[PDB]
Amino acid sequence: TDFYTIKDAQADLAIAPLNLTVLLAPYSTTPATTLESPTDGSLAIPPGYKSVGHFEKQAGLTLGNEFDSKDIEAYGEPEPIRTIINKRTTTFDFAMYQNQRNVLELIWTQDFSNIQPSEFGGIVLEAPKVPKNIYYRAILVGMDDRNDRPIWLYWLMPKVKLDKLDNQTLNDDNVIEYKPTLKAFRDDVVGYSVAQGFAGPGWRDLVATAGFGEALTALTITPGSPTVTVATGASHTAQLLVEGDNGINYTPDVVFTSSAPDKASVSAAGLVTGVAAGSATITATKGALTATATVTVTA
Amino acid sequence: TDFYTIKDAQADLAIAPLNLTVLLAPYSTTPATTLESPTDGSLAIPPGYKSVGHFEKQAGLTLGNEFDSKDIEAYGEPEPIRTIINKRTTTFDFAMYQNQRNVLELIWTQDFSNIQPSEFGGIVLEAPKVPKNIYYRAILVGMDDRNDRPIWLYWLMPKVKLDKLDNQTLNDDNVIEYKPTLKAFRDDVVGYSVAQGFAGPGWRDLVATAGFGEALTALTITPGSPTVTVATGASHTAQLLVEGDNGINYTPDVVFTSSAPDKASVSAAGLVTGVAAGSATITATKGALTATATVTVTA
Amino acid sequence: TDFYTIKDAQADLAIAPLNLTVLLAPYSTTPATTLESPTDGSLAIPPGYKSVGHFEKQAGLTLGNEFDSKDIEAYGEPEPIRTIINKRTTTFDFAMYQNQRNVLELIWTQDFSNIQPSEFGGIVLEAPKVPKNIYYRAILVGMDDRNDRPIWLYWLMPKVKLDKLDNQTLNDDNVIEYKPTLKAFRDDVVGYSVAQGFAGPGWRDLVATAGFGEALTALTITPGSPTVTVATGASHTAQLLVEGDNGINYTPDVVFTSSAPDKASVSAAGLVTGVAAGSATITATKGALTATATVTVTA
Amino acid sequence: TDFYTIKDAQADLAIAPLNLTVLLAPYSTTPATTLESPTDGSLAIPPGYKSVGHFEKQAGLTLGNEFDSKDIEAYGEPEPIRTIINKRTTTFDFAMYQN
Repeated sequence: TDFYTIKDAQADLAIAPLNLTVLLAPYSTTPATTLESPTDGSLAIPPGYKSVGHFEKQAGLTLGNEFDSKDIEAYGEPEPIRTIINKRTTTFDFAMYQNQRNVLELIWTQDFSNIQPSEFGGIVLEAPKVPKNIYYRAILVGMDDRNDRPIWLYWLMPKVKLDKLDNQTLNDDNVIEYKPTLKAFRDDVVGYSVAQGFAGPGWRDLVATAGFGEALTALTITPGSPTVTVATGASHTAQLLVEGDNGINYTPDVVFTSSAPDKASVSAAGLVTGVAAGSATITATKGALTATATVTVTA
Repeated sequence: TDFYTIKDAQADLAIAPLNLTVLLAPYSTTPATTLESPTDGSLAIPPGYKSVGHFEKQAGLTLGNEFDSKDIEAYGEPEPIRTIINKRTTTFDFAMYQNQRNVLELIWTQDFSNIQPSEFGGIVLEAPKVPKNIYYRAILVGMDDRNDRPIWLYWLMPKVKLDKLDNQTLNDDNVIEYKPTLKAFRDDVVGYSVAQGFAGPGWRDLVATAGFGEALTALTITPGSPTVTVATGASHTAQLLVEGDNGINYTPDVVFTSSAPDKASVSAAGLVTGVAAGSATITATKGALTATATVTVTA
Repeated sequence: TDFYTIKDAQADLAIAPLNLTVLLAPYSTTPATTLESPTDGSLAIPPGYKSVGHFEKQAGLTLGNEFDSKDIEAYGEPEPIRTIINKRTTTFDFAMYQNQRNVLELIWTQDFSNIQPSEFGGIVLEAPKVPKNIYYRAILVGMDDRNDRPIWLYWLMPKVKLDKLDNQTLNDDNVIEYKPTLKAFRDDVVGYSVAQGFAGPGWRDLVATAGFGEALTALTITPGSPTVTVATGASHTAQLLVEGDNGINYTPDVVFTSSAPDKASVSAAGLVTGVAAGSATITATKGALTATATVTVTA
Repeated sequence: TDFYTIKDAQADLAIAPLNLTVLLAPYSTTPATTLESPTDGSLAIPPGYKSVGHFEKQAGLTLGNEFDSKDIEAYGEPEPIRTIINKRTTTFDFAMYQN
């Protein structure tokens, strides 16, 4: 065995967040559990999460993790017999550009929902008497677009608080930047402080390679031998679902073909409509893996 | 024999009270004899023991022990011929944060059960003209969570009394702390002043190593070969019970398998349900030890 | 039952005296029974109590409690058979900045009410040839401001006397501080030496959880179904009253709505004003609980 | 009213010390009160002040001001109730050439 086989390097698993956005929601909003829609796996932001818009490219977004642990030392032991990690402090910071309501609320620790614009649109936002402890739910979601198969990777922080505010420098040749450092706290209802997740059509290809689940070996068409009506109606169409050995829906990834197009009409998605009564064979093929089903059309 | 073998140090026997809570009950309550539930060994607190809530981390909780002894000295004997130890005084102190009824009753040596809030919820707690002699029942129970197998170690004090009250300091940036020093007395009906106890799955793992009882050398299935009915009914399900030689129930620790899943269905809890008639072998494996039972299912 | 449920820790019951003030009144003043105004529950200080002003933050205010007890010991009993607690001495000390009349009177144990300033406003305060035994009535009231719902917690001492005076240091970079230690005695008329009390909307929120009285389970509209006249007059307006099962007035906490605004107009205070004749339904909602009343307006 | 009228910027009021000199005098000399001659407003150095001559251009002449103050904090007040500024120390440094 040579060195390269042992190394087993997969350049595809390296994910570059080509686009990124941060969505903040008030603490009353139900925290998000996953960003994948149950319908078709598309990106689905839960209601109440509103983005903070553009932020500075050069600084980007910085995530920091810090451990605070106490080690128990016994006599004669060079290394501790037991170490106690109290917490894992997670923070993240960025540099927003936009002077919208939520950004100013975040930086001023105040609720400006009651602020009403004056007769000419002018507003005045007063800093509170003492800073308030306001908690938000944060979704940091980024898209890596490769071969038109995006990978959406996101950080879910169900409870964050404004921990630090950097210095604000005003220049005549630059826009105003707000640079807060937000600390993520533990949330009891969901049981985690920060969660990292992946989703998207691009990630579905790399699920097996990354080591989550089992490698795809066989393809199976879940609807077996369906009967479709020639006449128009609610039961005139039947939707096919293709699955794998590891339990992942591979329908968007497979290619649908019909042996007899007139008897049954199949699309790329997998819908089956029986134009003419008879027997047809619908085959879903992805790579070298093939699944076949038979459709009977009765008028 | 090298030095390490002689030392025979077990780093798993070091228990750190990662979480700690103090529960106080009125003297009329029946004192707790153990915090282990006889049903399944889980942490069960007798009714009437109400917790005091949060308390200061930095101060922590301090246990103190003192001995009062008199030495009988004889002529020509450099050391005493007999030592009469009159009493072992046990005390403990901590700094509570919460301003609830039991805490204020404890610090004020008064019963506030008759205090009713005013029309708008306000209350006034008048200190008694003379401090009262009030006794409580105390439980100091702490959880050490290691690899999701908690160890609950507790101190039971069937008769405690407020002995001292530290100076209280009001600061504009610090919460109000009540710091009582409670002295444990002897309770005649139960027979002790303080009792230290251990419980939990982690202690069940470490009970044999710690030197209490004998080590676990073999397993035994007490139900042996039971009978189970296919038809639904009260006797349709039979619960197994794995026991150790040292008399400790090791059912949660062992792993249950069934030779023929159709004949007899067994779960992690060990319950046998006869889906189909036939003879099956139930195997409970823990570590390198194995127990076997035969279950026959009759239709 | 897991450990957290047994602990049952309420972080909202921790009260931090964000602001604090000490009010001293001459012994002839009627002692304060409570700081809660019976009219609306707001903070109401009885007349004659004049505040001492600012005092040092770093030193803060220190409250100390001491017990004077004697133990009766019998033959063969390691612990005392009876403890006779003679008294509970309470003291409190702080460091005032302001050179008011009352502060200097307190530190000098003299009555300066007859001191008249000279032609240009100068005064001279001669210490008495022998210190006097002067008693005051003291209120130590602090406010914790959380989400604009203050909690006022106070200590009432109906009879205090200057017990100690710390060393006074003069520095060119420090104001002059008077640091007295006042001991609270027993007032025969009210029957106590120190009384701790709580009030405010925040306490009304937390009074049920703290264990005083019973919890709020249902609401009630005590006025029931009132009548209001369209014509202007004394009886034209009728004030509603929302009450809880535990006997606490929850009118500020509930939200008032009117089914038909024209028939009956109700504000946040709950006052029903009959603009137009007709039947309207007034709904008071608090959390998940709701109370309903019917108001009929006759022209 | 537009922004530039409100700003009211006067470029002439910006003074650049094109030439500089430092004159030291012994403590017995009567201190100067003003450098304007009463006769015609010309620059008039009082007697006893002798210049130190050339000094380094790149280093320039650095003036520094430092306040030392103590703030009195009361209970419940986030901001001090009184600030006692003890002193405003002034220093200046330069790199002389002449021996």
